[PDB]
Amino acid sequence: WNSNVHSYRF
Repeated sequence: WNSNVHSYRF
């Protein structure tokens, strides 16, 4: 399991 964080600013 990998890549759990999304920080998404728009």
